[PDB]
Amino acid sequence: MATLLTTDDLRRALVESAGETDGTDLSGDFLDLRFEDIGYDSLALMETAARLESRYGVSIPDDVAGRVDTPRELLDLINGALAEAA
Repeated sequence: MATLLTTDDLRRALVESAGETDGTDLSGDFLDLRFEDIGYDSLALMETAARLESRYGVSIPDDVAGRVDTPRELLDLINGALAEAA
């Protein structure tokens, strides 16, 4: 199958932008925790997304990235992107 990001991959990028260079661990069901509820700013969200984007080869526009209220959506986007990438 296409190599999709796991929740560990997602979480790693997530944690590091979440605060002061690794700020919020998100060890638990972070997909069910909305960014607003985890003290997340969408700038950190952009920073997180762009890292994954540039590292694995996906494209998530500003309007779309700053519109993924839940982390499962970010991985959903990357799922649809990476699985359809060769």
